[PDB]
Amino acid sequence: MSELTEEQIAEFKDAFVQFDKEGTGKIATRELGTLMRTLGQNPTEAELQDLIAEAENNNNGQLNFTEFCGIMAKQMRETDTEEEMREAFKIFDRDGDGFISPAELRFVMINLGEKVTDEEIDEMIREADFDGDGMINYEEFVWMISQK
Ligand SMILES: [Ca+2]
Ligand SMILES: [Ca+2]
Repeated sequence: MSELTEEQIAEFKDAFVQFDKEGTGKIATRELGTLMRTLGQNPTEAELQDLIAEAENNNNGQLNFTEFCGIMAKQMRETDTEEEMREAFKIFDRDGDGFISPAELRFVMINLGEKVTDEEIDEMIREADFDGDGMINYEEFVWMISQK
């Protein structure tokens, strides 16, 4: 609840209880990675053991919803931001040439679940297509989603 909305808050909140349900809102750090994953951020084996032994050095071994909520919050940046971004851009491209052509953009955004019309497609492309290419570049695409 550092600076979240409420929906996400209700999320790890619901995940937290469903893991405890014993009259003590404190889950074992050894099972912390599970929640952060169920949330959106996937922790690495290494970072897990460090924060785990960490709590065991004072918090006995289990963590409270406060410290956790504080953690999921700080985890909203360990994704290297652009790293996860480039990952998605690649998904639409399909090839990985650095630019998503109409066929690549529509085919992926439509196959996932968004039934977009060609007209809307030409709109997004043209707006970000600064290089004036028949394709969107990571820079152009990322820009578009950074507002729209
Ligand atoms: Ca491509
Ligand atoms: Ca372009």
